[PDB]
Amino acid sequence: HHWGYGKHNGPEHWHKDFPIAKGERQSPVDIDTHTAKYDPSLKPLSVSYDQATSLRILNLGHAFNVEFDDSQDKAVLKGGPLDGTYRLIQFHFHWGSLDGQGSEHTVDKKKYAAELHLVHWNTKYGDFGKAVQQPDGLAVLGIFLKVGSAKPGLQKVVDVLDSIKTKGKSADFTNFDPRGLLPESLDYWTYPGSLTTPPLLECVTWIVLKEPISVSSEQVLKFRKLNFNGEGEPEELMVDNWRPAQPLKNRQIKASFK
Ligand SMILES: [Zn+2]
Repeated sequence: HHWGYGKHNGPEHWHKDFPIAKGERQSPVDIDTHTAKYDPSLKPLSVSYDQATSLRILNLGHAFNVEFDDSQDKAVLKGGPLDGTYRLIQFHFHWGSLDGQGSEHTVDKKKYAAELHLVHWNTKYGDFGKAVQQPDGLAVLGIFLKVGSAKPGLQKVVDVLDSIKTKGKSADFTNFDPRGLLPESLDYWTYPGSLTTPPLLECVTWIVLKEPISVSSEQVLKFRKLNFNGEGEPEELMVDNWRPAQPLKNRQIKASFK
């Protein structure tokens, strides 16, 4: 028995095991485009993924991760509202059971079909485990997915999902270039947030891109065939693994564009 996205262990139940769920800087949040403030001080994002080394793709039960080698500054994120170098460690998605829902962040209450999260940690802290204990430990790039034209760079991920259908399954996933998942523009909003899953730690500096990237209905359909359960257990489709928007409270969302 543990947390999940069901009716008896869903987001509304998390606070019982993780009190920080009712914290002051929880994520996700609704981005009100007319309240976000343009900040001329914000610098352009610097994404250097040319030397990225993907290693494996694993079904964690609540989502699947595509892990990268973070033993050196191979794939890093710099600039923007960040101070220092952040290394990419893994990326994952959250999606819905229908095309009208699935994203965690919303824009003027608009929900997208899915949301991609590219997780990076601040190298000044040594390792990921130490970074999550700091207020500026992580820097997560969020990208919205809308249903429309297929995204070529995502097909490689889609085709291997059959091999990691159930919880605990993993597969080698080398030579995947994350640059194929980025939109044309890097304009973004940013705000201080948390992880969206337990342990819900408030160590994130969120960088949500304005431009969504289009994927086909066929591609998203395959995400919906994954299982929350482990092999040999009752089947429960991995869908709607998103947390609803939380109170913004004492925070301001800044935009890199006007
Ligand atoms: Zn996420």
